[PDB]
Amino acid sequence: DVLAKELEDVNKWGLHVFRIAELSGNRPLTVIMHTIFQERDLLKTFKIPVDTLITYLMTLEDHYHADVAYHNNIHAADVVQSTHVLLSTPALEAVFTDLEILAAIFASAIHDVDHPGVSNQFLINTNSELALMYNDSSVLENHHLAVGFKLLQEENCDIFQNLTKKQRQSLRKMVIDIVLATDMSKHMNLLADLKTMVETKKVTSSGVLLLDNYSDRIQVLQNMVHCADLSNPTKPLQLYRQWTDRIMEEFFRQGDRERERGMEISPMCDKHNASVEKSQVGFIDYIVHPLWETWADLVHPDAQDILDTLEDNREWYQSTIP
Amino acid sequence: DVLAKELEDVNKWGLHVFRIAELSGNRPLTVIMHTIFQERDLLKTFKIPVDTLITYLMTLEDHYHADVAYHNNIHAADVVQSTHVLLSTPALEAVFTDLEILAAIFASAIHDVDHPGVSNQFLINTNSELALMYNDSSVLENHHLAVGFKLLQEENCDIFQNLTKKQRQSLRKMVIDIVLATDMSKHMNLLADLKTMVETKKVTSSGVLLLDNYSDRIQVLQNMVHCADLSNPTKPLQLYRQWTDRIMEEFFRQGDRERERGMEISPMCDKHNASVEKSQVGFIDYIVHPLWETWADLVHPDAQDILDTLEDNREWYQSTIP
Ligand SMILES: O=C1Nc2cc(O)ccc2/C1=C/c1ccc(OC(F)F)c(OC2CCCC2)c1
Ligand SMILES: O=C1Nc2cc(O)ccc2/C1=C/c1ccc(OC(F)F)c(OC2CCCC2)c1
Ligand SMILES: [Mg+2]
Ligand SMILES: [Mg+2]
Ligand SMILES: [Zn+2]
Ligand SMILES: [Zn+2]
Repeated sequence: DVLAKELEDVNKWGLHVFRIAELSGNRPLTVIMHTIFQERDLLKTFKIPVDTLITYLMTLEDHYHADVAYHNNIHAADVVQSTHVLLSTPALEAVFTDLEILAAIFASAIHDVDHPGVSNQFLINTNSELALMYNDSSVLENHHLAVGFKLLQEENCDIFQNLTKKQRQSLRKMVIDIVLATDMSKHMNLLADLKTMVETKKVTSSGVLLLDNYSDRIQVLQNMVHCADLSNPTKPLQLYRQWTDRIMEEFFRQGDRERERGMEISPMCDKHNASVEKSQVGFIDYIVHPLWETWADLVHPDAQDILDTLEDNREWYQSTIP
Repeated sequence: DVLAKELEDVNKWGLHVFRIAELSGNRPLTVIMHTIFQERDLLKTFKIPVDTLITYLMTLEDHYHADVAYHNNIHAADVVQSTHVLLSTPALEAVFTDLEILAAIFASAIHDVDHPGVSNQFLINTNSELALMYNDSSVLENHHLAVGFKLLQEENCDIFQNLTKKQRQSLRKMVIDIVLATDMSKHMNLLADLKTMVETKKVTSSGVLLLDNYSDRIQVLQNMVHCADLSNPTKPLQLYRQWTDRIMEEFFRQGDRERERGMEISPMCDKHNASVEKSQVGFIDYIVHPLWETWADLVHPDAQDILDTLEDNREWYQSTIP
């Protein structure tokens, strides 16, 4: 009922994703992906039959873990909706084709699927089967991709059945390139390249940015989904604080497994010695703001409302520290 | 007796690995690895129980496919032994630690394990489970590593059981770095970096190659195993020709399945339009000789006889075309 009203803000930074999760019966990924596919007219641009989209989105949502506090289907729905908005920055218009747009969105949707709630380093240090499979390199991100594509092969789940063979092949490559770039261990390289693109930036006199080679473009799409993955501190405070509660619950539960198994407690995962508010402001100062300020430069200045909220939320969290 | 006589050649380029395969009851990898570990005193240095070593080597050898013409246990034994000889070159004396020596030989042993006899691109184009798992990136090479490390966990198979935690961490990363560098799609960049090193190379007062950081050391080990992997045309001709027979069988059988399935036949995989001799000449001219000429420069003059044989074999295959 009122699910319909909440969804009408699908194009706005600060969607009530947690409400939409409650109202949809814990299906925010499905309903937000559905809505967005209509808003951008993708069920026809790519001849996706509507029931095939739902069957896949439902199976995909099921492979996010409901007993994981942060890396679940609400985070996936939130990154989807956030990428959907960053794709409409005025300074990007005419930059991405429809296939590149479908790539960033599908990638956002699968980018954390089957997340166990622990870090790559935890999986490596524990000689997990995942790290054995993927040779310690972007272990989670490779797994997210493998599962996300694998589910397409379930019954009536191939939402790409009517893409041409080359379209499928191009989409698969772009999705892989995007999701692999969500690995935080690649944040610094990715930001350095985004800065280089800012210095050597080229633009119409009318604001809009000009990217010509695939290398530059996929680099923007990687940093874009990376943005949406690190967009919690840029949302309104009541949203951000719930995200902070959830990631800290996940960190603490990993630190508890590191304690029970008797290994070193990873940074910020020690519930007996954690400063949640000092961590958030350090997260902003060293990762989220350098990132979003570089991105705001790239799309100068359609990102101001977002860079503003980020600096507001950083001031508030700092004020919670005596 | 006869086998022990042939294994006395284990320090010599052009060891008759096919004889040793026959004389060992199709166990060239087990007996050559065992001989080399004894030769380099590796069982004592790393407290490897001999029964654990034999058990792992036989399990590892089992997981090479006896029905694959080239990428079988004979190729693995050949690359192990060729790497063993390259490690002994005078320009590298006392350069590498026993752990790095262990990493390079171990990497050589597992570097093609469970190879199905088709290329990465074929596994990508046939939507294989392997390409699905590894997101189209170094599909085979990631799989070889996952299998080689996983078999260490079988009953009495952990040959690294008495290494320190730090030794095992360091070895695992070096082995991963080395095997991933055997992906031929990385050959151009790996050779470009090897050229740069030769142009700027440093030698010690003892005349030996100076490598004072991990990036330089792992790059030499990467190219060394890469050279051993592409060493068939540098071997005595009667060995080279049998390798060419085996790789062409594998190519033709892949091209058969490509034709059977409606796909374009990969280059050199079409038996009805193959040019074996011209392909070997182009293989040497564009891949093998540029690589080995650069390696010979790096270790000059230690590799002059190997380079001479390569140029003789090139001339011979060339002379069979008119
Ligand atoms: O901690 C994280 N590790 C990650 C690794 C990845 O490959 C991708 C994202 C994150 C991530 C995200 C994250 C998302 C939200 C956070 O806080 C808040 F915005 F919800 C947050 O805070 C942690 C970092 C310092 C304090 C706890 C971290
Ligand atoms: O063809 C190949 N593709 C590869 C991909 C890899 O990641 C690693 C090795 C090879 C390889 C090796 C190879 C090894 C020996 C050959 O011939 C001979 F030396 F045995 C040979 O010839 C083929 C390439 C040109 C003609 C056939 C190819
Ligand atoms: Mg992730
Ligand atoms: Mg190989
Ligand atoms: Zn995420
Ligand atoms: Zn090989």
